[PDB]
Amino acid sequence: DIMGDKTVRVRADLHHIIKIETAKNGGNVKEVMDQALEEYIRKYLPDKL
Amino acid sequence: MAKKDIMGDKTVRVRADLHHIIKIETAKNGGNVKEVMDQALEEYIRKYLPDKL
Amino acid sequence: MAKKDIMGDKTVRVRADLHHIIKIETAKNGGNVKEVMDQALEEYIRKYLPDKL
Amino acid sequence: MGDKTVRVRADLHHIIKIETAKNGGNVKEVMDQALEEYIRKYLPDKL
DNA sequence: GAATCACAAATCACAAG
DNA sequence: CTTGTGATTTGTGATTCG
DNA sequence: GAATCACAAATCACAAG
DNA sequence: CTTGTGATTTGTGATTCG
Repeated sequence: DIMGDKTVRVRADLHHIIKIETAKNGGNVKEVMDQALEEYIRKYLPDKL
Repeated sequence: MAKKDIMGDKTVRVRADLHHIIKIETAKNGGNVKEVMDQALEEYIRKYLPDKL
Repeated sequence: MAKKDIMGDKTVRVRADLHHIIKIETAKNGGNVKEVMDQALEEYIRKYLPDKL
Repeated sequence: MGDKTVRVRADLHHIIKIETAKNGGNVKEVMDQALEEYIRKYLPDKL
């Protein structure tokens, strides 16, 4: 379903890795950040989703 | 950790609802949003893209 | 009002447990901590020091 | 559990300074009391 | 639509007593 | 110490860019 | 959420038939 | 003049870029 977004900070070096890889092999940074976040929450906060 | 001590930030826009969950968890049990982002993304790279670290 | 309009802010200390309650509440529901502290404080002044506002 | 800091409007902060200086007290004291009475008033459940 | 900015909130850590 | 506050970091609506 | 690609389908144009 | 082919031009879903 549709869902709004919220700006957050991430460490520059980690952002770059994702930037280079997504430009190299398709995708965008946001997609990845979302997935990383979800997976972190599934891991540490499984109750919450 | 000289490199890391002067490491700065990029911004990124995540799903609000995923952000809300973190906003409340860190409020309750400490830390903050950026910390969660950093760990979340470090662990993801470590998981799927270890060569890059 | 002139003084509110023009001046900035000033750091202040508070009980951690009371602060925490507001941090959780604002995380869950809308708003931010400062917002609440400024109301708290204004209401304190309008009650115990009415002649100063 | 200790202290946390917060940045309040400087005009309201001034008022408190003047008062705590003139009569007894300190800024933290007022804060603590300001906030405590606010919670009681508006968020009584949270104790 | 993602990506980035710019100014506010929030916290840090030294200063003052 | 405890309290006070300027410096610095973190948060996010606003803006950019195509 | 517009700019710029890419490609095809009109539009052109000259000449042959 | 009428009409087929190839040649610029035009309008467009698709895609790039933030």
